[PDB]
Amino acid sequence: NDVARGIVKADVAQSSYGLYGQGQIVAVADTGLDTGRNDSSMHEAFRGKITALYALGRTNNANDTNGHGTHVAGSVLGNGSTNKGMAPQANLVFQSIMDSGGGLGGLPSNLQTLFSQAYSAGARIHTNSWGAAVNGAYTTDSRNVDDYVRKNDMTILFAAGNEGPNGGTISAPGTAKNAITVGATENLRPSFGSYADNINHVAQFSSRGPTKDGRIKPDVMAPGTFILSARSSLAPDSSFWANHDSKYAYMGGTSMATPIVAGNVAQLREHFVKNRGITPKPSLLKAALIAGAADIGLGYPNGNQGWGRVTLDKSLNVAYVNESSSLSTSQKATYSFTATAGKPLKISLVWSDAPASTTASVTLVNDLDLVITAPNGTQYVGNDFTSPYNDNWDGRNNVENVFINAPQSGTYTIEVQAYNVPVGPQTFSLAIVN
Ligand SMILES: [Ca+2]
Ligand SMILES: [Ca+2]
Ligand SMILES: [Ca+2]
Repeated sequence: NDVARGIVKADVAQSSYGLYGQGQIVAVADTGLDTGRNDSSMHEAFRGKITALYALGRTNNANDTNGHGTHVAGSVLGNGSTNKGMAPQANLVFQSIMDSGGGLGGLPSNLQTLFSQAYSAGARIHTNSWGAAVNGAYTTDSRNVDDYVRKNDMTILFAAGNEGPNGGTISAPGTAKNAITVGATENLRPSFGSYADNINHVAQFSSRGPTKDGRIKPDVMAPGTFILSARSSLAPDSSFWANHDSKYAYMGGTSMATPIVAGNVAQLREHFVKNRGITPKPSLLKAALIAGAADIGLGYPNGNQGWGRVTLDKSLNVAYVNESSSLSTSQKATYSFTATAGKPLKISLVWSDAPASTTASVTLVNDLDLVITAPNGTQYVGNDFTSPYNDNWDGRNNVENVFINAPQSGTYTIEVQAYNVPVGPQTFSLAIVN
């Protein structure tokens, strides 16, 4: 965590903007949490900050004999003396889903029940380092995530899976359109070797897109190797990649990258609520993370890195649209933005789409298109990264981006076009970085 904090610029958010996640509640569904008791026996990283601790997989036992859930929660918000999480003043809702067999049998058949329970406790961010290796398929769980996000303002994150490096290996429910799906780059701890030596390396095991219907997943990346975080007092050494001390130890996986981003989302949500005066929709938090992310060097579009590695300080200051307009087929929304040469111009359009059928060959339901016109008349369409930039239109993704590395100074015209909206109207969010 301490190194990952610097990589994703959570340090700048903390020290310069004062964003520690205070007043935000993050829910974690994972194996268990240290002793499983909300009392003075609990690990220092979480003692005193647990809103609710629910035992789903084993009756009245939310402890963590595995160590995965304690480590994950630690990276979101641990507030122990060392190795803090990204949002150490956020409060925790923990749903213990591990069963007596070490399986994830505490998950309900309808995931909306899981999310509802956490929502009723106050959580508005829900992070999940679990999934099924279904090679990019959109399953009933994916459908249920998408319906839940469209109806409730809960931001839900899923790990991409650990079945890389082959393409097409994204886990479900990480294949959901309306979730933020997170893959893993490397942490910078090079004395541990090649898995932790270049922050612009995708971790070899991180699952890679596209999804079965051709969408870009994961959405964003964060460090996921040799992450030092909270060690459950009941977990054995074999659960960790390396020891550190009795209270903290190392783990790696897309399970580790996901909670780092969840904590960053709590910092970003805090910023919008306290400093920008709005409650941001899930689509806007997603668009802000994507517009601010860094190309790790592979270029776009790319199923290995998605839209790049989270860079939180860029995401804080975006110009935005927060689901303030909704469109039906053939309508358009038009905005103007004055850009400065000298810094890249990145514009991201994101919408929480209608859930698809699991029998559909194409999961996108409502198709919006992003069209940007530059001061000298050049036009750019969403996700077209080959010149000319206005001949390849996107009909698959519910994220569309226009990234211009060397913009003209002057006013750009931003149009959001409703190409086909059968389940309308459809709202959207926009985030602009310059
Ligand atoms: Ca490496
Ligand atoms: Ca489109
Ligand atoms: Ca093109």
